[PDB]
Amino acid sequence: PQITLWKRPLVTIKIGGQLKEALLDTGADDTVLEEMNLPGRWKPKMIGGIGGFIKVRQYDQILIEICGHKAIGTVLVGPTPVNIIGRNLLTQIGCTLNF
Amino acid sequence: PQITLWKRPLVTIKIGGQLKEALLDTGADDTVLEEMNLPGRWKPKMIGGIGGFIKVRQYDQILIEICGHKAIGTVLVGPTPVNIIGRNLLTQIGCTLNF
Ligand SMILES: CCC(CC)CN(C[C@@H](O)[C@H](Cc1ccccc1)NC(=O)O[C@H]1CO[C@H]2OCC[C@H]21)S(=O)(=O)c1ccc([C@H](C)O)cc1
Repeated sequence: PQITLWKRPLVTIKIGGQLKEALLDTGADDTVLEEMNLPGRWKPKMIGGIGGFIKVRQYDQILIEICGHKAIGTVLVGPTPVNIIGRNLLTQIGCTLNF
Repeated sequence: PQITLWKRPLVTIKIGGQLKEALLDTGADDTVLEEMNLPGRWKPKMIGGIGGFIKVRQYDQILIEICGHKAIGTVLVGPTPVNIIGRNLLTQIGCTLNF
């Protein structure tokens, strides 16, 4: 679809078999989700945001569906204030900005 | 133009008579700029993201030009690591997400 920006660009995602709400975030390199259980192995990693750096769990090659578009990529799990879909997955679903 | 998301969506802006590079950030409600000594009234604010909060100064009715498109609105100024164009100004320049 075409998504205007007068409201937050929230979408329903499917991951680990559960539905969630997440923000399409072109200012995020990476996809970061609030604390949750995910199957598979993970490695500890750090990521930085506007306020500093946090510890996250890095899950690689995770299946995630975003508005019915499929992506398979890295999902970071940790104390983000909001579930965000970053460019690593936005590129997989063909997302561009246009003006 | 059409901006793909393989790399950060960085564009040149003009604000307070200065040129800067900034992120077109659909994940930001409002616009946050690197510390700069703008004239006029302001009010202090705290804004939060990954890693916590930073203190900013909120200026209202600021003119920013984004890739030749003029916009005027609220800008927050403080120690952000990157200039961030948020939805308050992205709407004004006709910017949409498309996939
Ligand atoms: C989860 C945060 C979202 C949702 C609440 C909001 N943020 C925008 C988001 O796009 C940031 C933009 C950013 C910040 C620092 C360095 C680079 C890019 N990206 C980001 O944290 O991405 C992480 C993930 O991937 C990694 O790449 C980049 C850094 C890593 S914000 O900046 O905190 C913010 C908060 C309040 C306002 C006003 C008050 O509305 C305006 C902007």
